[PDB]
Amino acid sequence: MGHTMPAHTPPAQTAPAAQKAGAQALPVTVQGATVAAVPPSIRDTAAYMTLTNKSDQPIKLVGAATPLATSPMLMTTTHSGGMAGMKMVPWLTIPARGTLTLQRDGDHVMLMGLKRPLKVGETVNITLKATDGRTLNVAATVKKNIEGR
Ligand SMILES: [Cu+]
Repeated sequence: MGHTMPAHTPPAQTAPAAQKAGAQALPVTVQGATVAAVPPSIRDTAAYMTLTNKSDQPIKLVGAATPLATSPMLMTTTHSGGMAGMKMVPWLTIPARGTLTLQRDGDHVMLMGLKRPLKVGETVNITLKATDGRTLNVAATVKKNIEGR
């Protein structure tokens, strides 16, 4: 039509790269979970991962169910993650900007009470459950990673 494309006009950027840009929303855990094959600290263990928020909404993740650990307990001791308490919290709400790093003693999930023997290099499914109404299946890679450190 003049400049009615097609096309957009658009592209001085600003269709971007859309595609996807405009975002829609990216469900705020574009992460490949890893779980530590038995630490030198009894069967109990944790996930080693990072929640990567790309939506900026107050999401509340409160599940980490898996044929791995019996007692999946949420924990939070990083002053930018959930909280400052390495304790069995409710869960961790990510008040937008959930760019927190789940590490053994710096906010995490304690996948406590290991059921069955694990191989460093295996992979077991995890089903997370945010009470925003998510029930998301993810592949969790079973390897200790920088442990006995
Ligand atoms: Cu912990």
